[PDB]
Amino acid sequence: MEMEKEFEQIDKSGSWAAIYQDIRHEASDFPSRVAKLPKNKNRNRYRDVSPFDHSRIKLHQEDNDYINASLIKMEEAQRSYILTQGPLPNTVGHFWEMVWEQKSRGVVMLNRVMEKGSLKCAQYWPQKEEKEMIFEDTNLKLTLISEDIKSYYTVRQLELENLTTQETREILHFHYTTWPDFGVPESPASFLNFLFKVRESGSLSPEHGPVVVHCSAGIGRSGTFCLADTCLLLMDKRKDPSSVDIKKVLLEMRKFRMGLIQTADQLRFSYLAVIEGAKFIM
Ligand SMILES: N#Cc1ccc(CCO)cc1
Repeated sequence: MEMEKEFEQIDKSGSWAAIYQDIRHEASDFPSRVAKLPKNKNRNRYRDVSPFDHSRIKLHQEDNDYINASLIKMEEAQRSYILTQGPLPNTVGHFWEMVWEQKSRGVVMLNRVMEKGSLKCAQYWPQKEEKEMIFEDTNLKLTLISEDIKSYYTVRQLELENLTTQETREILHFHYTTWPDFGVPESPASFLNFLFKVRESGSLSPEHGPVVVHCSAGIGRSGTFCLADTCLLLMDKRKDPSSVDIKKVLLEMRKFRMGLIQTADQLRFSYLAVIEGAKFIM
């Protein structure tokens, strides 16, 4: 079926939970043996969210190459994304090692450091120009260059220096700051505006490594971001945009990382964002 009218048909019939459970039943199951090794317990935020072995990002290190991060490669759309958990106190250096080694231009953050009164990820970037951060375990230096605070999101320019080689690179930090503590946003308008700002920066384009996108677990809000982007790109590329099937795209993405889209409300919100975004594109 088309999307917008399939949407109204699920709303009127109140069957979002049944649609979402079908997705969960059909989703791929692949091994995640490296994630479950005992030496990696303090590298995982949640015991039930792990990268598959076949698609995990490897650190360029011979001691321990593990990070909770996955490469999502979308062949027809010609987009790649790295989805990862919010960094932990003992993985902030690994996080920036990955950004460096994979040649990423942008980092997309969809959570606040504290939500619901608890910590959802480490404070992994510097908050003042004159107070830089050094990660001694991976030999990297990180400096805040500039910051632009808007009503729904903040953009930061950061300098990442490889202290072994003295090479430097400019990284863009796109921070969506207004996702509610419970539920999903009422309108997709500010999320779409944010997606378009990431796109306009070059961070999603083939001349750079894959964008790094995270929330707390790296599957819920993060899944929404890449699902919406990929569906809108396919609607631009194809002769028949109504042939884009959002449930099939999501199942394809779940071949590369488990659990993408965590609730039926997140699924409905993804539909809403693609539907509204397709009208603005033209
Ligand atoms: N890119 C891309 C892409 C991903 C999924 C699908 C659905 C396959 O039946 C089609 C295209």
